[PDB]
Amino acid sequence: GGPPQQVDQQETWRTNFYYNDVFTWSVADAPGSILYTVQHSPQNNPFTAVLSQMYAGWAGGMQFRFAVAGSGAFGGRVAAAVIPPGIEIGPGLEVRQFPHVVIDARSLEPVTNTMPDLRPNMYHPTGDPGLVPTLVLAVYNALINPFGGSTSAIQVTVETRPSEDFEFVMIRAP
Amino acid sequence: GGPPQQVDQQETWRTNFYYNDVFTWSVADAPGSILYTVQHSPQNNPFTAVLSQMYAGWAGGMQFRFAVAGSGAFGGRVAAAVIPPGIEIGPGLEVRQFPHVVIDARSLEPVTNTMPDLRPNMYHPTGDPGLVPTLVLAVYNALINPFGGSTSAIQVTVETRPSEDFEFVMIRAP
Amino acid sequence: GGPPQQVDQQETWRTNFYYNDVFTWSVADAPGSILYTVQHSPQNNPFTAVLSQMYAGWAGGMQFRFAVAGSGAFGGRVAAAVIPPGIEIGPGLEVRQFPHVVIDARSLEPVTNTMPDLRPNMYHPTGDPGLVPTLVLAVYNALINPFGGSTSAIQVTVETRPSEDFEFVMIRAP
Amino acid sequence: GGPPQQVDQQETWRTNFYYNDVFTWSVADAPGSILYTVQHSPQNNPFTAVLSQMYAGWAGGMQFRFAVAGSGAFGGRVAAAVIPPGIEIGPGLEVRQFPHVVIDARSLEPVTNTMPDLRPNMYHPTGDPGLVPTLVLAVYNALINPFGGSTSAIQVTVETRPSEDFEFVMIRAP
Amino acid sequence: GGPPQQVDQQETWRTNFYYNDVFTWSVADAPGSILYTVQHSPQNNPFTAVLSQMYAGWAGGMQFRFAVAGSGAFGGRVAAAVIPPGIEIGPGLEVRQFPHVVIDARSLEPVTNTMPDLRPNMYHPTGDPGLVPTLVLAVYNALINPFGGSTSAIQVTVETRPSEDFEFVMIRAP
Repeated sequence: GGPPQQVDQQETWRTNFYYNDVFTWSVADAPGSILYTVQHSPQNNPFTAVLSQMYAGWAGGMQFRFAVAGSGAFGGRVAAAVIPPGIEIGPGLEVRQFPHVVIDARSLEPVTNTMPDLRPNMYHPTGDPGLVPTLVLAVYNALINPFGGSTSAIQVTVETRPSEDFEFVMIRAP
Repeated sequence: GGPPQQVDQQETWRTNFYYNDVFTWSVADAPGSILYTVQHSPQNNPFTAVLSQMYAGWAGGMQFRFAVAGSGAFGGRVAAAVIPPGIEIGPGLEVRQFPHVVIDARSLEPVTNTMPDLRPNMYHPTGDPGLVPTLVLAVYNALINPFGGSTSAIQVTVETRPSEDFEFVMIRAP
Repeated sequence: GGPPQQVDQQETWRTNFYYNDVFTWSVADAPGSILYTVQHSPQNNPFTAVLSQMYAGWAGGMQFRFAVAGSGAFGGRVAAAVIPPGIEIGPGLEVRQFPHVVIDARSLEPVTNTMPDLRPNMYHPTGDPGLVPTLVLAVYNALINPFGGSTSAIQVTVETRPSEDFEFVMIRAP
Repeated sequence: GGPPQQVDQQETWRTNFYYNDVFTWSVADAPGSILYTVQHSPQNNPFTAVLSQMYAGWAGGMQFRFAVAGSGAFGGRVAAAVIPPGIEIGPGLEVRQFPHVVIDARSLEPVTNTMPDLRPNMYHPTGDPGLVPTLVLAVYNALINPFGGSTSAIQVTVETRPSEDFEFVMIRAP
Repeated sequence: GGPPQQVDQQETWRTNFYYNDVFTWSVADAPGSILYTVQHSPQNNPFTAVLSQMYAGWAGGMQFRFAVAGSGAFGGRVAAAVIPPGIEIGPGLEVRQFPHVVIDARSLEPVTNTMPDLRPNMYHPTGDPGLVPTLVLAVYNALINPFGGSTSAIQVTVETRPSEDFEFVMIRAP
């Protein structure tokens, strides 16, 4: 591999969180189900996406932040774990024994989970990255609404940020 | 330009927040809509407004503070970003990839956003300021009321303050 | 004037808050109305009242503390400002551009506002104090109850305390 | 009272003289008469006037400068004294035994008289200032024109400036 | 912008005053009228004019000197202020509250007024300078001739000099 090419962190991007995706959390979800399966790719942050268009190859982790738009009178948690590569993702993947964080439905402050680059190589090529970690937001205790009515489908907004070790390795035609 | 003319910060004004405007947040708002579009002008703080009557020309940023008058059983967030000048403001302006802050509906403490003076020049003339930043309070996750009733139109009060770099440059007839 | 005569602060009184008055906050209040207009007098703390019976003349500020007995599912704020003497108090007194504090309806911790002695003289005589500041608790965003029912008239309890600069000047017949 | 709120003198205003009033000096004036009776108020300098609109209460003196638009072939002087408050102003007020300055009719350079804040209190309220000094420009030796003709009514222009101790004490609605 | 290109002041030009314009002062002028409205341009000093032919772009102020050719038996003053750009120049422009200097009709020594470069940019282009200050010589107390006769139209000669901060930025075809 080559030298790092996104050094000098203080550059707005990689120091601030930007929107990645939004997923809905339902009351009728079974408490072991899987929502928001995402893969370690540079197509999560848009500035990271356009510099991955610029560069050939990337390395380093990505910092994920979850903001829940739910009322204070809600219950149930979400479990977020960084699944190792090589482990099959699907039904029966029990998430709660991985190193995980707990995200409340009535959480005022956003919960941040660091997703490192668990890779056998130095870098992931842009055309074919190879073995990459997977971030899984499995439910930990289902949503409970003690009211009854139309409000049963609150949603969580995922915010993303490159970490301190994220950097591109080789430049190419943008 | 000339020297700064509102040095020695500790002067009550510019160290305390004062009311600027109030806007309403509705349940039926689409979650990408725009509320409270404001422009970087000295006609936001009243003491700043009367010294802009006193002086000719101004420079430096302004500190914005938002206080949400909503119940603890509300959901949904607000996104506040400082839009650069030169960028058109309207429908389709996607705010969530700008450097932004997240304001909860059930936030106990007020959320403060610093709006810097992004200017090509040294100062903005009072008659014609030129290129100025724009503060946009776009919605991030719509309001959800799990009750049903007359309460669907809570409102947010904007408080304003000159920053540490705000200062007037030239004096004129007040 | 004479020397200070309530030095050595650590004396229980002036270091602890004691009850002064209680006022009600209604849902149907207009959001610019005025509740709890109080005047800078020693007849706010009872120990201060009986030493004002003891002494002739007083100086120094008073520390005001507000405890709101409201539910966590309430909205709306209260604005507390120390109005300067010489300024007329009534309808149309816009409070939000004075140096103020914001008190939530669902505030867990009491909000404390320091009310200084803004006086032209050294001391205020007990018989006629002269120009004194006025503490005004104007509403900032009206009360919103998303339930509907009998609960619309929550109340706030004012607690008072002499400040660090409060002291009596001359002794007389108690 | 409160802290000073117009510290850091070097601010153009209070370091430069600005026009206040103009009064005429006639040949036929009796040599003990009184022209230009002014009172110690912030409505003498316009920047001081608009910050007195901004603030509530003021303290400190004001620096007065007189520029006489008279020929070099004129005679007679003007006497400028700062009359203490409590002293009645009218006919019979003999000015020449107060601490005074002498202003010539043919004076090339402007004559500056410092008018201090002779006050019993800490500050003067904006609505009612109380006891204030009075600047009286009494004549010392009447105008003599050795020519004879239409030129007998030369005029003096008063210029004003806040002094080093002038400062506002409390802020209010501008 | 580029580096300064008229450094090393001691070069005769910019250290000595040279003639710019001459204007007449009449007895029948109203005492608020405007004479000699000039604009901040390099076409005021002739050496500055030919190096502005040499160079492309300029910055820095200009030092203005006024020599009045009037008798010692004349009265009335002239007021010279540097009007900020953005302020409209015409009838009703009250000059006496700008930072100004007072020029006597019988002044032996010339009165010098420094006219700084109040600009939003780094430099003024030669083809289009943009926002520039304006020097206005408004009358302060009208001319009075106590004689009566043909002498009522004395004139003032303006002398100009580049200041210490005046310098050109970019060279072009002279």
